[PDB]
Amino acid sequence: GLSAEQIAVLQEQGFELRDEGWEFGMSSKVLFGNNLDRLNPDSRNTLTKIARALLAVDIDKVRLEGHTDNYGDEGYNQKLSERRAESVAAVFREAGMPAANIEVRGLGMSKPVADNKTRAGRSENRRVAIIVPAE
Amino acid sequence: GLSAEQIAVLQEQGFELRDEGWEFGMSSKVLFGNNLDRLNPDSRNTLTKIARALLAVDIDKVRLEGHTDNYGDEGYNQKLSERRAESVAAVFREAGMPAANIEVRGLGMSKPVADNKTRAGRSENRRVAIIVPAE
Repeated sequence: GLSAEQIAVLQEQGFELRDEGWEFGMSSKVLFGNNLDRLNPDSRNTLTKIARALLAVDIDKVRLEGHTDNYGDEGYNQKLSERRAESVAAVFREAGMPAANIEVRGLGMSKPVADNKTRAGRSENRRVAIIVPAE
Repeated sequence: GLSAEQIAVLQEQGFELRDEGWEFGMSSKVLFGNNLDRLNPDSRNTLTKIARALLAVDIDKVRLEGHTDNYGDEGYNQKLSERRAESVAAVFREAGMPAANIEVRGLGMSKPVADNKTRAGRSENRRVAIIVPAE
């Protein structure tokens, strides 16, 4: 049961509603640049800001999901996606979100959002979803 | 898109976000009893309240979609399902939603949410759905 005031904050922070709840997806290019799992300093501050905004209205559970394109080793992409999700998780922990309320998954190339047949598609598949689970 | 106060009312009213938008399904047995497209008075009562709740927060455009199971003449089931969706549009007009803002479709047997092999599945397929369009 999310209040209208909580929904307002999620909307202002850029979340959109999906099957699993309120989701804010950011591409890996925005989040990490040419880094591996170290966030761009700017992206990290941005994420700390989102985290504090949710917590201010007692939104204090998040699920963090990492994705890669299909290009490359499945196993490597899998670990990378997970480490990338964990980088975002750590920002939410330091921002004051309980470790038990934070869930981190690496989904590798399993859950595309765009077509791996094009270089532009693949780029969109490399991403981390911030989800606030709600039914 | 919809506001936080609107989303909250939809959720309260039992609507769920689906791929075509916010959807609230009602079984044809509850709506029509043994009638054809005549609503039974209790269901009329129930529908007026939903309309008013939506109307109270400027949700004044809906799509109403009637469905049947796969039993019987397909041509007849289309017509029955459209007529049933129309009975619901009339309640919504009378509650004050502009006629031009109501979209009626009879989908007959073509959009099942369950399996028609069993009586249980067939009864769930027999429904009218209220849709508030969305992103």
